[PDB]
Amino acid sequence: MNPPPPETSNPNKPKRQTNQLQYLLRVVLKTLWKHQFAWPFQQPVDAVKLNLPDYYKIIKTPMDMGTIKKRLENNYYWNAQECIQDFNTMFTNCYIYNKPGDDIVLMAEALEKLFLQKINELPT
Ligand SMILES: Cc1ccc([C@H](C)Nc2ccc3c(c2)N(C2CC2)[C@H](C)C(=O)N3C)cc1
Repeated sequence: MNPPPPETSNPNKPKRQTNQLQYLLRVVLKTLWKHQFAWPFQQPVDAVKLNLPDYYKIIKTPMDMGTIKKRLENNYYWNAQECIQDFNTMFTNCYIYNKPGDDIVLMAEALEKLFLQKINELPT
C-alpha cells in the first residue's frame, strides 16, 4: 500500500551546490535531524507499518527529511528555495492529514519553529 518514495536522484536535473544549499544540509537539516521530535519525519510515512491505508489517499505530494537529506547530498536542488519548499511540503502534509493539538502536529510545529529560526538568516 506504500507508493514509491519521492525521487532523490535525477541526472537530467540541472544541479547546483550553492553556499545556501551547503548550509541547508550542514547546519539546518543536521540540526533538525538531532531534535528529540525529528524521528517521525526522518523517512517517508510507512502507511503499511502504521496501518493507515488512508494516508496516501489524502497526501498526494509526500515529503520527509530523509528524502530532503538524500536530495541535498545528491546536489539535487538548483537553489535553496526549492529545498525550503520541500521542508514546507513536509510540514503542510502533517497539518493537512492531522488536526491541531495532535501529538504529531506538536512535533512538526516544534520542528518548524526551529526550521524558521535557522533559515531566517542564510549565507550570501
Ligand atoms: C506522536 C506519534 C504517534 C505515532 C507515530 C508513528 C509510530 N510514526 C509516524 C511517523 C510520521 C507521521 C505519523 C506517525 N502520523 C500519525 C499517526 C500519528 C501521520 C501519518 C503523519 O502525518 N506523520 C508525519 C510517531 C509519533
